[PDB]
Amino acid sequence: KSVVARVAEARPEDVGKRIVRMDKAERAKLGVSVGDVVEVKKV
Amino acid sequence: KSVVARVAEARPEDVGKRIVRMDKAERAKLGVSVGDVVEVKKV
Repeated sequence: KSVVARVAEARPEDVGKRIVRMDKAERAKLGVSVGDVVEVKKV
Repeated sequence: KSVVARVAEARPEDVGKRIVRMDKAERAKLGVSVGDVVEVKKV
């Protein structure tokens, strides 16, 4: 499965880090673990 | 276009919120604004 989510601004500490933060329930839905590579696209 | 990134844990204020935090570089490359809906797919 893939997951839909709403765009929020990154906290300033995370600037330029090439990450997406997602909580454990959304990671489980996507079947990802921390550090996995995801792809993000406009709907 | 696509933003490819590494999954990281949700910040504690964001647990449950169904959001994906994205810095201005990423949001610009996607062409999305805060509150816009995106799809996250595992690679």
